[PDB]
Amino acid sequence: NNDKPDASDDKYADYVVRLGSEHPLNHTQIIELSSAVSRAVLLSYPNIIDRYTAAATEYTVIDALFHSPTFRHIVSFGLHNQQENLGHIRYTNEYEINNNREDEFSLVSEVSYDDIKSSNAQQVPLVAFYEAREDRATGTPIVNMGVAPSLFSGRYSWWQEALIHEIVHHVTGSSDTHEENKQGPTEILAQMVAAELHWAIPTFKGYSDPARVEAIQERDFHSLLNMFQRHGSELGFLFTRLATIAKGKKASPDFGTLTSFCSEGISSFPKYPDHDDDFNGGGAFFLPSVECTFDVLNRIEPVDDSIKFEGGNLLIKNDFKNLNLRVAQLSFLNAKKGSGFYRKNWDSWKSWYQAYSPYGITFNDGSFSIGFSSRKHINDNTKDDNFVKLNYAGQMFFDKNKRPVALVITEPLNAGAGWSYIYKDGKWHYEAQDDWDQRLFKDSTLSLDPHAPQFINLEHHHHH
Ligand code: NI
Ligand SMILES: [Zn+2]
Repeated sequence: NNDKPDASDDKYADYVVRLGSEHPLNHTQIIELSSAVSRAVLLSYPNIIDRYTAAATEYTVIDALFHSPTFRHIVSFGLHNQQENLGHIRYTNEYEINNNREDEFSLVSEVSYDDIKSSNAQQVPLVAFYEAREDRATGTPIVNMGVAPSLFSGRYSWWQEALIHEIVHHVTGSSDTHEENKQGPTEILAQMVAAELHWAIPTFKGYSDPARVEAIQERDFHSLLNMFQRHGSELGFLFTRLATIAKGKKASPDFGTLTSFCSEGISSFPKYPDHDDDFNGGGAFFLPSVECTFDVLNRIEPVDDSIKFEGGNLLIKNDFKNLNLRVAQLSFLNAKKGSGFYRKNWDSWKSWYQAYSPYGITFNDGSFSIGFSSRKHINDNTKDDNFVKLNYAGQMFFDKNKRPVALVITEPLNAGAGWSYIYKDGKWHYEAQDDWDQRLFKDSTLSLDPHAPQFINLEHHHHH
């Protein structure tokens, strides 16, 4: 069974989960996607109204990525089925004059606070249209939405579901339905993710139930008011930022004029999603002893132009920790800074295996090897690599696509006899019997992680 149902058919939700499950996202892919989302949200700061909505957007998407199997099926579907990539989507908080109040207001900059304060959800002068749209100039996917509500307002988890909804429209291409008592495939998909993440949301007859529409007007009206409450001392600076973004313009990328978030503290601010004991990653606006920060680029700072995911972005500092590549980064950056790479005559890294100024070795198929030392390449910021806890001259192999393959270690005896670890799913795996090349890479030269980061040793590889 595989008829592609129409984008508006409820059975299209089943079509997305059934095809997205065919290609499960490995650990390397979840780590790539989480780092791509963090970057997309950061690059969206000029269009987000405040640090609160910016943090709510990022942690909502990362929480779903980590703890919602259906969200992973949805995101996987898009990659394999010519829809949008989760990291490609940018976010806007574009407000506009309510159509029923446009006889008095001709600019967003005219509406005062008391015009919103002394109003109701149906006649509020400012409205934001939740929409999965495209920037007509560049063709980039955008998600438009209103500001995030107060954490314990009782509305926040529905705002969360509402954001996942608009993303579902991009990564699955599904549509919504007008029909009575029908939720539609996008709303079905979003509600599954919300159910898995324990997000409490209200239920209605269908997507176009008038009761549903009135409740959304209420949620978005209260979120705008909760947001104003958040900025009681900088209302002038907040309204100017709102008006700038409202006219499709880029406002401060670092929220410069807004400072009142520090006084409010972490306590009432969105929390980073829960993660494994072996996870390196944290919040954006507050840093351990907690103390708020004004540097925003530093967490998504790319390490080197040569270390990137294929067809993706350059690996950020956390990417190396989460993928067990800190020893690999140190030894690669070492040869690439020292004596460079020297081309020896062996067909591949496998053929080589079978028969100060740190150097590197390039093979005939493009693959390469790097030097490993217990003294210089076993450190405190290299210690956490899982091959270290598991169980010294080594030569770590990288395939023709510059991806990590294996790490072969030896001690000063039995010159020979040593230890071997293999790279699979963002981790190193101890393979005791040293014949693993015939029993693992049987008739192949490539790494066991086809999603692992690329360590482009020589600049010309960027062309092939
Ligand atoms: Ni794209
Ligand atoms: Zn929709």
